[PDB]
Amino acid sequence: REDPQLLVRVRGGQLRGIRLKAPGGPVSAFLGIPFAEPPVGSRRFMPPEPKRPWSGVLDATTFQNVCYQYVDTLYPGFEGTEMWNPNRELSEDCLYLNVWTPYPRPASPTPVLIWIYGGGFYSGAASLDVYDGRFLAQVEGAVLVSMNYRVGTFGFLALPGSREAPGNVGLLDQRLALQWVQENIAAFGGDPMSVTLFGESAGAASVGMHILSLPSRSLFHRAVLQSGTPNGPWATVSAGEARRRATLLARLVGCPGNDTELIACLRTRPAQDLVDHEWHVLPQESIFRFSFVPVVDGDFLSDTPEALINTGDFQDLQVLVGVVKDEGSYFLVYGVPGFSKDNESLISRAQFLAGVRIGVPQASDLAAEAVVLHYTDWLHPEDPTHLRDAMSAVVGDHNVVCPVAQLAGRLAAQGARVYAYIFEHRASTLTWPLWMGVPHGYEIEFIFGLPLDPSLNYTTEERIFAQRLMKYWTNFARTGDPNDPRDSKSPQWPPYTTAAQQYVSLNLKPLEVRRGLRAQTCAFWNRFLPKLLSAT
Amino acid sequence: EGREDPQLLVRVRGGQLRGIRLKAPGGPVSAFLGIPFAEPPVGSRRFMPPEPKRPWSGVLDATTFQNVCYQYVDTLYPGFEGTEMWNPNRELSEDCLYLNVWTPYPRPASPTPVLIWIYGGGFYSGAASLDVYDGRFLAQVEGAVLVSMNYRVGTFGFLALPGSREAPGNVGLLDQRLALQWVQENIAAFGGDPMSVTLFGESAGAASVGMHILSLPSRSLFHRAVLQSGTPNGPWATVSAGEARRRATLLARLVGCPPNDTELIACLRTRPAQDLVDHEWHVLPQESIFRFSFVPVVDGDFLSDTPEALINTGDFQDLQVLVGVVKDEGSYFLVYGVPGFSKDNESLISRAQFLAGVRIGVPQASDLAAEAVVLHYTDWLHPEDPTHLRDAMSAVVGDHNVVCPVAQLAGRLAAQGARVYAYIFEHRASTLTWPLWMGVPHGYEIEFIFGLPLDPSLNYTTEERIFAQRLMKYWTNFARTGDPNDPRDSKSPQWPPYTTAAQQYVSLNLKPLEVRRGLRAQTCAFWNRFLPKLLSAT
Ligand SMILES: *[C@@H]1O[C@H](CO[C@@H]2O[C@@H](C)[C@@H](O)[C@@H](O)[C@@H]2O)[C@@H](O[C@@H]2O[C@H](CO)[C@@H](O)[C@H](O)[C@H]2NC(C)=O)[C@H](O)[C@H]1NC(C)=O
Ligand SMILES: [N-]=[N+]=NCCNc1c2c(nc3ccccc13)CCCC2
Ligand SMILES: [N-]=[N+]=NCCNc1c2c(nc3ccccc13)CCCC2
Ligand SMILES: *[C@@H]1O[C@H](CO)[C@@H](O)[C@H](O)[C@H]1NC(C)=O
Ligand SMILES: *[C@@H]1O[C@H](CO)[C@@H](O)[C@H](O)[C@H]1NC(C)=O
Ligand SMILES: *[C@@H]1O[C@H](CO)[C@@H](O)[C@H](O)[C@H]1NC(C)=O
Ligand SMILES: [Cl-]
Repeated sequence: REDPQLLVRVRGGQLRGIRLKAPGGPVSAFLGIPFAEPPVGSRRFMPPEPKRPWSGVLDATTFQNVCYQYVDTLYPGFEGTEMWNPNRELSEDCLYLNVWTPYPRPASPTPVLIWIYGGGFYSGAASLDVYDGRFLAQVEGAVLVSMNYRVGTFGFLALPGSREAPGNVGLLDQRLALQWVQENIAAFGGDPMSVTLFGESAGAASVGMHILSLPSRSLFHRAVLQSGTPNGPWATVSAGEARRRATLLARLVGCPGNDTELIACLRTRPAQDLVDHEWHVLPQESIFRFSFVPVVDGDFLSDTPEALINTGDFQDLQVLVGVVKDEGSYFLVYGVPGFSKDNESLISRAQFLAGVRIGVPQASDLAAEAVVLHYTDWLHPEDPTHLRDAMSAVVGDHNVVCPVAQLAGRLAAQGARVYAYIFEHRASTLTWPLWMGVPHGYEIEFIFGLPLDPSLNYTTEERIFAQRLMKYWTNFARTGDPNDPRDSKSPQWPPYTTAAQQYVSLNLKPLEVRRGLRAQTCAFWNRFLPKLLSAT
Repeated sequence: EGREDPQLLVRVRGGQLRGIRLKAPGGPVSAFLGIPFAEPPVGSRRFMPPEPKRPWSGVLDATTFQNVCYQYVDTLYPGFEGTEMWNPNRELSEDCLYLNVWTPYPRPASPTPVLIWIYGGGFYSGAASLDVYDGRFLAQVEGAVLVSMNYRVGTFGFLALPGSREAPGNVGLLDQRLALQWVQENIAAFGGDPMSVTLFGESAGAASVGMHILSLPSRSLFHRAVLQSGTPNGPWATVSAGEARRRATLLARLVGCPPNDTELIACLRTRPAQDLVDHEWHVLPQESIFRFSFVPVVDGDFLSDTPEALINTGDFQDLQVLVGVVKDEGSYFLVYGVPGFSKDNESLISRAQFLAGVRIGVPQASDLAAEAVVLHYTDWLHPEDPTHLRDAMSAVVGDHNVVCPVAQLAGRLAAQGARVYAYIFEHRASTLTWPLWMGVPHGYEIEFIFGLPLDPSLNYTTEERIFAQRLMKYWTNFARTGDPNDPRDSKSPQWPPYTTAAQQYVSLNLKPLEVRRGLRAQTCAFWNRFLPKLLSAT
């Protein structure tokens, strides 16, 4: 006897989901729904094609394969790195999506939240424990969707102008999943007329690229960009740079000269051979730089995100944007000498100068000197704790905080309704050292509501805090406003404007309104540093 | 002699002098005013180094101030005390090389530490005869022997054709040096100790003090130094030989002296003094503020290298220095040449007026350097706020010309063995006639250090009188011991030495001493470390 709540018919055919247990009650989950033809063989590097219809009842009770990617080996056995590693088998046959809905299915159309994971466009999976949509579905009545999209060479290797490897195919995988939601989410009780995209890091940069790409704009109504932006120094490469990186990668794997022959030879290569050389194509020694990322193709991205955010009309848009307290701290242990998760990472002045060259790899000698002079505390210029913290701030400000301030400002000046935040709470369970503070991605578990599971050992304060964040995010998805039409005791979260520059602190204390998101420092990155590059 | 006050008759190397008994609030003082220390630098002697005054016959009357060195007079605000207190108060003349001595009455029984005052006025103005430089309070209250000299200013003191014999440059600094040599030889006759000489000066006077620290022949003439709101390093105190040559050549063309250095200088010597003064402001390379036409030149003689190079390589182990700044160094300079600024209104300016002001205030800045300044000083939370823009403009001028050259000097001196004490003076005189927005302008600490509030007729508050006494004590304890702290008063907060490690300085105001750290540390790293690199590369 089948559960009729677990039986759904979508355009491709019948699906069978699973009844999952959330702390407050059951939820319906439809996991591993195919949204595209497997992008394998001749389809490697090609745009996704819609999944052909299937016969019978497709089993949607388990997560599907993770898109082929590099697996972190930096610290084996360690939860801090391993919680981000694939938790299902790696395969190029990975274009599946997941749906969580209340149990029983909503009676009236419910706002939809679509999650786009991060992982520097080279990693990630919609199946990670921290992206579990059951708490939002059960507590807030949300319809949550998450898709896998191609990463690394598979999703972003490009030979711009070619038909066989046009670039941005991982973003086209995301778009195809958004199209799938428009066409099929009503069958799950979701409202296709109320779709909110939310993502973190490369997922937030992806959300921003859907805001900037006109064919995606009819597929969603609101957006959340957590610790990532389409503008900035890592999220995109020029066509010339993508071409150089693809050509070098092909040379490294013995390929093959026309694009057709090069791409055909790359298609014969085992997936692990491409992954084995993907990190060898970066132009300089660097951190917070990824080999295969979205390309300014003149197609998905008609111009650079910088040009599109300056000239765009965003009147019809509501956006929630923010950062964590220590955006850059993870990136330091990965490639800056003197940094380690196993010690306090107290560094010398020489190590700070060398770190700035790795952290700002495009910087000339004069630009790197300007960074060092701005971030040095001239009262304590040799203090190792100050230097360690300044190094973390350089990386986080350059890559995330100042591109976010730039984006928030441009969106607000061009008609968008913008809400901004800083997330400052460090999870009690965090296994990374205290010096790393709140690293990138450690807000996600709170927004998804993992502290609501009593077996995960978060504090009572953390459980109450997670409930407050779930409410801000779902109130934003429902209304374009994170404010509750009920709690007059907590201060209101004001929209971010170019005039007042208001943002809120998200921590265990009630919301606090602050003005100017690193205003002086971000004028250095956003206004001065470009001028120092343009004239040199 | 016979019927005169026997306490006022003194002999010096050049001959006999008769001084005057002056009244200070607490009692009498001896003053020997208008003592000639050089041959009048007139006629063929114009632009030439000073020659020592030849001996005179009879008793020279030293009872009144002598002539002020020929200079530009500010007539912008008729009757305004704010400008007029700095204007000449005696006849303008090229015959101006005289000095003044104040001592206790009767003269000290044992050798007393000497304080030598060098006035400021951008190397184009000033006089040792101004009321704010009155040595009688320090002589009476502290028992000090105070000396002040007139030195040539403008073209007369600083016009140079480097390499020429007739106009070698720095002759105004040589006038100061000749007065220091005069003190070494003659001050014992007044009860002064030639083995305990402290130089103190403000603004161009402080820059002059710094140049005596950096010029070896002056080093044997003093033991300690006070630099108030001025330094030898920085953007206004010196010019290169090439720049001095360009300015002198242009001035000569402007007065009808055309093209050989001998002929040019000989023609400049035939010109009336007022003709040179009338054209001296026309030779500046750009529209600017805090820039003076005729200043010390890096000649390879008085200054063997640039002050920047000499402060970086110098050994200052044997030296004790007191250095500091006022709260609003740049505010006066804005009313003089920045559009939108006035002493008669609040001077609330627009962003456009701030950018134009930065070009005038940092005249050497390229487009990129000027934008770095604007971006650093803008409050990005209120980028168009007129009060912040007005205050940022004042801070740009003050930091670039005084605060950051002072921090640079204090750091180099301390790292190279000197004992340094640093301060910020934050008290605005209750009597001040400049508007409140101008805060504490440059030079408005001088009247407190000289002890003018001790005179009940000047209308300072009781707190100001107590504050002046405290400052007079810091300055004279520094002159006596190389330490401004009183050893028999450990109850009062101590003034710690400035070091590269702790960067400690004190606030001088009506409240007891407060110790602060980092003299505008972040902002001065911008001016002292970044901006030179922005010039050196682009
Ligand atoms: C403050 O005054 C200045 C100077 O103006 C003069 O002095 C005034 C007190 C009054 O007597 C005026 O009639 C005088 O002209 C003003 O600065 C000028 O502003 C204009 C327009 O912005 C500009 O084109 C000029 O170059 C400026 N001139 C100078 C000498 O600065 C200023 O506008 C006044 N500010 C305020 C807030 O009223
Ligand atoms: N860039 N890349 N990062 C991959 C490393 N894995 C991590 C991810 C995130 N946060 C991390 C924090 C610490 C360590 C690894 C992390 C957030 C987005 C998902 C990927
Ligand atoms: N530079 N120059 N300034 C000449 C104008 N006179 C003034 C002086 C000083 N302070 C002033 C403050 C306000 C107005 C004129 C001033 C201190 C040094 C002596 C000269
Ligand atoms: C921290 O650990 C790394 C490990 O390679 C080491 O290089 C660094 O010197 C250590 N720092 C301290 C302060 O011990
Ligand atoms: C929670 O703590 C208990 C020990 O009290 C431990 O057995 C359990 O595994 C912890 N849970 C997690 C998710 O770490
Ligand atoms: C001092 O105050 C009196 C009024 O009590 C006034 O007439 C005089 O002009 C003032 N003098 C000074 C120097 O301010
Ligand atoms: Cl780069």
